[PDB]
Amino acid sequence: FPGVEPGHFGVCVDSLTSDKASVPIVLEKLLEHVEMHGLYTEGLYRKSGAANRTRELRQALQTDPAAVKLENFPIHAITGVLKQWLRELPEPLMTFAQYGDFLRAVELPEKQEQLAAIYAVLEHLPEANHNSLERLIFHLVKVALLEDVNRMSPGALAIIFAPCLLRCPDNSDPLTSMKDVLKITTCVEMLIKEQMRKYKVKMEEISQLE
Repeated sequence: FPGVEPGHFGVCVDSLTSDKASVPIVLEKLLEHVEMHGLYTEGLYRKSGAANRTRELRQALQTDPAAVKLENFPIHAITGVLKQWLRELPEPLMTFAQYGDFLRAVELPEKQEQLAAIYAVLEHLPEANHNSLERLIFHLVKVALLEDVNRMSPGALAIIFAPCLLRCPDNSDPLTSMKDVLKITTCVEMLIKEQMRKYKVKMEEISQLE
């Protein structure tokens, strides 16, 4: 594809990272804006923005995501494009190959070994995928902390983001997709909750003088 830039939507996450940017610019740009302006918004990532404005925003972020003044766009169109960015990745952020590994983790009998197994799978994620997921989960932790205001629990966020992060391969048995959605949602919920739990713990250390 000579002379044309690949854009930022629909391209592999690794091609959007480098030595100067461990996280894709569009991902950071979107998440940081929501953190700086939108964490108080009721139904954040739940409500949907206008289709046209969301489309316009994706268009603008395609050519050059840096120059995009996100303040000129509605908050639910920004959250819409974010989820759309995740869904348009050539491979889901938590990969096709490790999809079954995540299922097997949550199929374990007890919570502790479930958590440990989940984090064991995270360690094997490709570098770009781990960097992006890391940034995203931290963002969702920030959102969930303001659940009393934005009404977005870790469970709600999990339901929204799990299918964006984990997709069963097209060559899987569609008779088991029934339980799989519950399983991938549980996986993401446990991840957000444990990261938030550790957040709250270290936060009580942060908030002291000496």
